[PDB]
Amino acid sequence: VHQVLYRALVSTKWLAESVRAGKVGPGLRVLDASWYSPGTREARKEYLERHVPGASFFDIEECRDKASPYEVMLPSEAGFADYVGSLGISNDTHVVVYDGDDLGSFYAPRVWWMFRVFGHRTVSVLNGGFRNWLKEGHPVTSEPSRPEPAIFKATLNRSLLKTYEQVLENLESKRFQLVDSRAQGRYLGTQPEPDAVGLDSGHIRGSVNMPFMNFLTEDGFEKSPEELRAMFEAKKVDLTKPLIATCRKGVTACHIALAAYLCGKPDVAIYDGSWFEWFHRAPPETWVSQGKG
Repeated sequence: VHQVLYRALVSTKWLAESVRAGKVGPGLRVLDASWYSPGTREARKEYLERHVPGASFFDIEECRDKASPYEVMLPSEAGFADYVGSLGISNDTHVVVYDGDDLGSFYAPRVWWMFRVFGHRTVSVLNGGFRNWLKEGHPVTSEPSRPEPAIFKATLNRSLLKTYEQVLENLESKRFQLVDSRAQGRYLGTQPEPDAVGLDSGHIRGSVNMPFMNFLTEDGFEKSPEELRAMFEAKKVDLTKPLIATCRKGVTACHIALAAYLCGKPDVAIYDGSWFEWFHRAPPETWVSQGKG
C-alpha cells in the first residue's frame, strides 16, 4: 500500500467490484491509455463508444513534450500535473490504467511508469486489459465522464529516467545492463522500423533483447513471477544489478520495468529517448545492425 511494493497489477474482478461499490471518484480513478498506429485502430472513438464506467481517456499525444523532435517524450512536471489534475487525480488517488490492445497490454505500462517517475506511488495496471474486461462481460458504457478537477503535485524522480548522455557513458562504464524490448527483427536489423523516414533498425551496442510480448500469456495476462524470473535468467539479465530498458520510443520498455517490479526490483530506469532519439544523435559506431554499414 506503498512503494514497499505497491500493488502494480489489479484484476478485472477487483475493478468491477470497486466499480459496483461506487468506489470510483477522487480516491480511485480509471484511465484508458490506448494508442494505435495511425490508420489502424481509432483509440479515442473506441473509448467514446465503450469504456469502463467512470473512466477517462488518457491521451499520450497530449501528455508529452510537444517541443521535442523525438517521439513520446515526458512532459515537464508542470505539464504532467496539469494534465492529471484535470482528470480529477490528486496525490491521494489510487490510479488504474488500461489499454485496448489485442495483446492484452501495450501503452498501459507506459502510463504506470509515468506516474512513478513523477513521484506517484499508488498506480496499477488492469491485468488482462480491456480485452479481458470485455471477454468477461463486465459493465461498459458510453456515457460521458466529467470528474471534478483535482490538484496534483508532481516531482520528477531522476533515478527512474535515463538521458542520451547517461546511456552514452554507460557505453564506457558498463555499469548498467541495457535491455531492448522490441521485436527481435527490429532489434537484429532484419525488419524495418515503421512510421519513420530514413530510420534504420538495429540496436545499441551491448544491448540484450527481451521482446515485450514474451511477458504476456496467450490470453493477454501478465505471466507469473516465477516465470518472469526464469525469463530474465535465461536472458542473462541479473536482477540484482542496475538495468536500463529501452525500445523504439520509451513505450514498451515499460513492460521490462513492470515485470522487474513484479519480481521485486522497482529500480529499472527508462531510456525515454530510445532508439528513435539514439539513431538521430549518436555516432553510428555505437550501434549495430544485421545490414548497411
